[PDB]
Order: sequence, then structure tokens, then C-alpha cells
Amino acid sequence: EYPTVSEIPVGEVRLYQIADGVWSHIATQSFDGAVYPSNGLIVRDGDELLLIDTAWGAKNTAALLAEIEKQIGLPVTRAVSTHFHDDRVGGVDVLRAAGVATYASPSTRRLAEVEGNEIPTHSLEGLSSSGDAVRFGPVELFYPGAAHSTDNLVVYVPSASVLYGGCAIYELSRTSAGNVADADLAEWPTSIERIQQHYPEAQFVIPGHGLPGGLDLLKHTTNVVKAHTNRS
Ligand SMILES: [Zn+2]
Ligand SMILES: [Zn+2]
Ligand SMILES: [Zn+2]
Repeated sequence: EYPTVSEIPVGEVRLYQIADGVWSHIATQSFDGAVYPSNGLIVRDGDELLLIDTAWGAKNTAALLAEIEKQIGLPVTRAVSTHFHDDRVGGVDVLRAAGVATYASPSTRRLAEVEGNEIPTHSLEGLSSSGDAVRFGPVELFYPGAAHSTDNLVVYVPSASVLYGGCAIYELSRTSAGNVADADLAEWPTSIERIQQHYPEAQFVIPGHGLPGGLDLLKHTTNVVKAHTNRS
């Protein structure tokens, strides 16, 4: 049911409808010669769409906009990037040229600039302290604390009980740590516990890469992060 690398042509994007007005978007990308899938989210709000994260680069993001027009046919008016890495912001310029208002926290914008990645235009206020939550239309944005990155945000869709964990949450298939160069390993389990405490009612949990699951993805991620922490 859920799209994988085998089903996605190079530079193409698939959508997966989760609920009334809620989809994930799935793209693929090469990195160090391996191919990775990558997820984002789309949430309807009246006659417009809210986009969470790019599709990991300009080509994929242009394909994402074309796939949204084909399958949904409503305009994307705002986008939020959930951390500063290129799988979340690469493609922001494509969104901006299409008239989308791009958003990220001030931390994400600063880190993207330092890295040389695309920088969302607008700033999301009220998210600088661990445990902060703000409404953003049909979703709630939550800063759980440092984890995969210091700036990582999670997104909850209350009407559908969908928790989008982004790259702070691993799919079950990933049993060893991914890119931890920008991570706070010491804080990552605590940050996950804040997610569990804030959204214990979540039914569908979306990792940044790979297959959705339930709240067991939070325990899974903690297990993997702790095992990496204990590498010897
Ligand atoms: Zn990342
Ligand atoms: Zn604007
Ligand atoms: Zn990622």
C-alpha cells in the first residue's frame, strides 16, 4: 500500500492519502550512492493546502507540485520545513517561485543559512523552548527538544490523529542510527518522551523516511538511539 524506492521513478513523487484532507508525499534521493525514500505531509484547510517539507531537492519538489495538482487540484498556500537539512528545505526556491509562503523556525533558518541550504522566507515564532506548541491552521507544530537536529519540529493533525515525526522518528526497518552529525544523542530520548506526553492519542505516526506506524515508532527510535549511544 505505502510507496517504496522500487515504486518511485527518479525525480518523481507519490502521494498516499491517510484521511479526509491528509496525505503524505514520498520521494527518493541518492546520497553516498545509496537510495533513500523520504516523506512529507499535505493537509487540506478549506480550499487550500498546507505542505510540510519539500521532496528533497528542486526536481522532486517541482514533481511534488505537479502531483498535488494532478491528484488533489487545490493550491499549496503555505509550507513548513521541519529542520534545516536538504530533504526538508531543498526545493524551497521552487515553492517560493510558485507563490507558496515558506516557513521555518528562526533556528532552522539560521542553520540552513550556515549550511548553504535553501532558507524558508517566513519565521515561525513561539517554538524556541522544548515543549512549545503553536497552532498553524489545521495542524499543531511542536518543538520537542533537540533530537535528530537541534531545530527539529514535529507536526500533529488533530482531525486525523496523525503525528508527523519528521527525521526525529525512525521507521521500524531502520535498526541502526542514521545521520547523527547534527544530532543531540544525549537529549534525543528525552525529546521523544515529550512527544509521547504531548500526543499520546496519536494513531498514525509518520517517520521522516520510510513506513508509517503507530506510537511504537517512538519507542523504536529510542531503542535505536540508545543502542548507538552505547556503541563500543
Ligand atoms: Zn535531517
Ligand atoms: Zn509571504
Ligand atoms: Zn531526513
